[PDB]
Amino acid sequence: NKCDVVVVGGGISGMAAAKLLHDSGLNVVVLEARDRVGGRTYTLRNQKVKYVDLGGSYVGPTQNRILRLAKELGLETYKVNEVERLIHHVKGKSYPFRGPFPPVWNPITYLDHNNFWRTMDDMGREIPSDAPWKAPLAEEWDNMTMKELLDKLCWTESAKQLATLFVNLCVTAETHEVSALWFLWYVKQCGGTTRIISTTNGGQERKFVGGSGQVSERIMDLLGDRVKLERPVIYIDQTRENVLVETLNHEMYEAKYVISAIPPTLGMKIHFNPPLPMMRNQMITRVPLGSVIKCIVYYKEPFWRKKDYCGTMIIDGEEAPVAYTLDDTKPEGNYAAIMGFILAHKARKLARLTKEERLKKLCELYAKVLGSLEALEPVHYEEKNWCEEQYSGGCYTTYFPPGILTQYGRVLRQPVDRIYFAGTETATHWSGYMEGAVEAGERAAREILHAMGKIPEDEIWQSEPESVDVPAQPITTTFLERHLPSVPGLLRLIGLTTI
Amino acid sequence: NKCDVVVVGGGISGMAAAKLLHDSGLNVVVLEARDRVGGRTYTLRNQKVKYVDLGGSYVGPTQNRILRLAKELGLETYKVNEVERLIHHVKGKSYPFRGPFPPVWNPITYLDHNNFWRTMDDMGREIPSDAPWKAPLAEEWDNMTMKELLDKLCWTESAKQLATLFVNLCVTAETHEVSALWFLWYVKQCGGTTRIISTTNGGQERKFVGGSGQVSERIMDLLGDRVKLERPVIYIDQTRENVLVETLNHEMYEAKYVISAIPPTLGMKIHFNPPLPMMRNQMITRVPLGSVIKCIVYYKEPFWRKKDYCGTMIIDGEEAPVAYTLDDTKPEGNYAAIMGFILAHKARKLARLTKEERLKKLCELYAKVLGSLEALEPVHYEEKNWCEEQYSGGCYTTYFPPGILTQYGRVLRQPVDRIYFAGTETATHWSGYMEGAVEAGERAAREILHAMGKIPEDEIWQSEPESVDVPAQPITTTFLERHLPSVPGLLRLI
Ligand SMILES: *[C]C1=C([C])[C]=C2C(=[C]1)N([C][C]([O])[C]([O])[C]([O])[C]OP([O])(=O)OP([O])(=O)O[C][C]1O[C](N3[C]=NC4=C3N=[C]N=C4[N])[C]([O])[C]1[O])C1=NC(=O)[N]C(=O)C1=N2[C]/[C]=[C]/N1[C][C][C](/[C]=[C]/C2=[C][C]=C(C(F)(F)F)[C]=[C]2)[C][C]1
Ligand SMILES: *[C]C1=C([C])[C]=C2C(=[C]1)N([C][C]([O])[C]([O])[C]([O])[C]OP([O])(=O)OP([O])(=O)O[C][C]1O[C](N3[C]=NC4=C3N=[C]N=C4[N])[C]([O])[C]1[O])C1=NC(=O)[N]C(=O)C1=N2[C]/[C]=[C]/N1[C][C][C](/[C]=[C]/C2=[C][C]=C(C(F)(F)F)[C]=[C]2)[C][C]1
Repeated sequence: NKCDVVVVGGGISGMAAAKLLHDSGLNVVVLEARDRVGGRTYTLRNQKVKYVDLGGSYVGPTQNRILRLAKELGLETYKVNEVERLIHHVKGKSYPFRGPFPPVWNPITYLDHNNFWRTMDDMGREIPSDAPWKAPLAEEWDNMTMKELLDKLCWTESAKQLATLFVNLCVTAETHEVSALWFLWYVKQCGGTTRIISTTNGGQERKFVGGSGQVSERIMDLLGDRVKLERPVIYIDQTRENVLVETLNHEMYEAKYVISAIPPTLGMKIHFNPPLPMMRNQMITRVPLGSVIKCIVYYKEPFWRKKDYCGTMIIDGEEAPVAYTLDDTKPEGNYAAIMGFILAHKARKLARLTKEERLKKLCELYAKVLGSLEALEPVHYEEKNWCEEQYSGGCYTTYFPPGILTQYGRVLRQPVDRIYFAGTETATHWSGYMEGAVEAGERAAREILHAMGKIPEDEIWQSEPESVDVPAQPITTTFLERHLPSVPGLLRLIGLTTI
Repeated sequence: NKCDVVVVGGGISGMAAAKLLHDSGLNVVVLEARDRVGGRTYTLRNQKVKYVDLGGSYVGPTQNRILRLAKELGLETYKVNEVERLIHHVKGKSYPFRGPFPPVWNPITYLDHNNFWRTMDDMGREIPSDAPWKAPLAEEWDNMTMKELLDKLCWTESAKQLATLFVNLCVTAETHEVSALWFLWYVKQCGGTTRIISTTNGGQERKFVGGSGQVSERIMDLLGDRVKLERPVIYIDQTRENVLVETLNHEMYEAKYVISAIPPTLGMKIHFNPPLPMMRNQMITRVPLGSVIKCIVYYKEPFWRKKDYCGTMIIDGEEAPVAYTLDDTKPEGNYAAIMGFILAHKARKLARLTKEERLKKLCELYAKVLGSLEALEPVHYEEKNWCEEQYSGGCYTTYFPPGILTQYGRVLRQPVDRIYFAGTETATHWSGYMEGAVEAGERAAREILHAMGKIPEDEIWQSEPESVDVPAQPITTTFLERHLPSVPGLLRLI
């Protein structure tokens, strides 16, 4: 079975790579482990839900590559409901609000909160998107956990608790599990704190009509029989003139080049000849994925809207199974639903329960948070625990524990002879997202076009025109946000005055 | 290819498991990925060295299982040279000493050092060897790195730098990479700080005559054609009556049970049907091995002994490629040599050099520390970088980053249907060592004997009589060591 390029993995990244190469007139094969394409995207269809995303779902302004690819495939977006009030639930009580950040009134707490978000972005600006290990304090920042950074930075428990939730929710891991440098990089390369946490004008603004799984499905339709399902790759041999790729089901593929479009650690499932170089050999043992269960509770009507709640709940407490929800009602206003994430250690703990037991705990939580008995009357439930997936390893993405990004980060997308590396983890803008998957797949594909002498080197990395359908409002700060003192800043001001 | 038990991996753990099952009358097969047995042990033979251990080498008192297995296979030990003085090289000067711990003279630094070692053992006494996640403060300790703990505990740079060397040397990882709970467990389950760092009466007392690779080689000799070399396992299927195990070279093996005797993370190289349970699926992505280059420089004579130095060097600071050495001279006094470890980030950095460039750096360091121009005239050099091994992942062993041991530790030896788990990482005494490899292999084998109805549950875990050849002496402390205050302790008194 001979071709120009074998693509290992049929997620968005591998499918985007294969489509680009196909369009450029090369012969490509996609080898996919599962009986389906889409990977960490999966759209379930049945009569009770019509369609529902159980994996990656949201897209927003500045994610121009996924929007362009989706639009070319004939897909459309709609806006996630944020008409009514958001809810912050903390210490057993709900506080409705507007705007992206839960507000605080206590003046000291206000300064601490303001300084926390500001400092995340300040540190971010020191970190190159394409080379985080080149930050001036890369080593110092990489040698501490996010827990350690929050302990230093947050002078109030209020700010520390919200910051903790921010980390758990954005990277499906505990603050003590992840590198501070890596987390700060991750946020900055999404455009900063406001962009990453926002619905309106941020990452959660929109979803695809009919589900995100259609992106991979529609590319498979374009590629025809070039996509091979239930072909897990077990062996890559680069000792001869052409690369040999072998699958579990006893097939051999021969190619000039290979794109690895799988999560970095899942490279461990492949035996390499010759052995990988030392730094990659070790890197792929050091980069786990996070832990999450995505849960959707269906209701007769979006009853929360009648109480002037949009369906967004930011829920702080150890007893709460879910820390974040969004309205998942269809744009037509039917199949009323609340989507919630069970995160990090809670995914581990609550996976021990039955599906029926998890549904009951979510409804009881939502009833309390929304002050609504109607939340106790679900009509349907769907969920997906991504921790159990052999060919994902977790969700949403790969996290770096302390010390790893500075020692091993440079080899993430370094070619190994005729193997090139795609997958969202290798992106420099919205790495961890569907957007980053498209950036990495197309970049890897063009690395091979360059190696073949079909394009000049300056065309490997390509800028993306802004979407005309999803324009990006700039991120702005106020004078007060920029110049109000931190808590230690204020204490320094007090000590000075009184002298 | 039908048998009773397939053992995946022909390291010491897999070989110990296979031998026990074979001796009890079961039909075993060992599937080994490499063209050799031994795994993280490897003995090279050539005329220049006679033999040299390039992997695991040292054994000592309280490691009774590896000593008993080796004795049964016809091996003998000899004592690592510790007759003359040890050296601590501090801020560019050598300070000779005797006894296991580098001493200190400044009274404040003395209290801080004393408190650091004492506190490691105090904390270890609250950590169960067989269940570190059941420590009273398991979450608190697991959620900190060793770097954070040392930052709290060490009031002097002196103590912090020696404690950092201790971590780097013992677990081939940086203090910021590893869980405090995991590291404290690791030390405790080797018998404490004195036992783990000591040559005389500790882990480094002895080596095997002819090399540690003989343990795995001589078990392979017993088992004959039951050991299959260059058979990397790619696929395990437990859907049917018997377990099916497939190798990369297209062979299929059928058995009633399987022993996985490979480092935990290397489970990722196997495709499982049905999929592994969630907790193991994620665990095996969270447990890396450390980074080390083991380096042996040969000389015409053990010239250091003439200056009343034994060859042990403890070398502080960033600039030194090697933080620790031992005399590697043969018991007969010939093939004179110094063994050194290049640790953690330095293994990563110095791997970019040539073999000749590393030799030069080592020789110049040793000349400075030993105070002898003779160190600049090596006659031979051997090294091994364990970071490059596909079927090890690193050395010496698996380390646990912050948060992982409490969340996933319970799954390490939990059977998955008819797969049982061996490997040194699953031991409860000298886990990470050749001793733990034997303990785990034999325990996993006896779990299968019990599942088969051949032994009672109370015989799965078996005690080991003390070696007559390598008896252990008690670890002792002084009244002052036990009762002198810490630095903050002394400050509260003031
Ligand atoms: C899973 C998931 C989930 C659940 C979710 C999500 C996700 C996920 N995400 C991500 C995505 O999905 C990703 O990135 C992608 O998809 C990726 O792609 P790629 O790279 O392509 O990869 P994959 O898919 O994996 O593919 C691969 C493939 O391959 C294969 N294999 C393997 N192995 C093998 C193979 N083959 C062959 N052979 C071999 N050996 C497989 O099978 C596959 O197929 C996402 N994304 C996006 O975009 N979106 C979304 O949505 C998502 N998701 C999520 C998210 C979430 N979040 C967001 C953010 C938010 C926040 C908010 C806030 C915060 C804070 C606050 C305060 F309060 F504090 F302020 C507020 C708010 C949250 C949520
Ligand atoms: C590598 C190494 C080195 C370099 C070294 C060492 C070691 C290592 N070690 C460890 C040992 O070796 C181990 O543990 C063992 O060996 C293990 O075993 P096992 O478990 O059995 O495992 P392995 O071997 O890995 O095997 C496995 C097998 O499998 C196979 N595979 C895979 N995959 C697969 C397979 N097959 C089939 N299929 C598939 N898929 C493979 O291939 C294999 O074969 C050790 N150990 C002992 O015991 N000893 C020794 O010596 C050792 N080594 C080291 C050591 C070091 N050290 C010690 C300690 C000391 C310290 C001292 C001090 C401190 C401190 C101080 C102050 F100053 F601070 F005070 C002083 C002093 C040093 C170091």
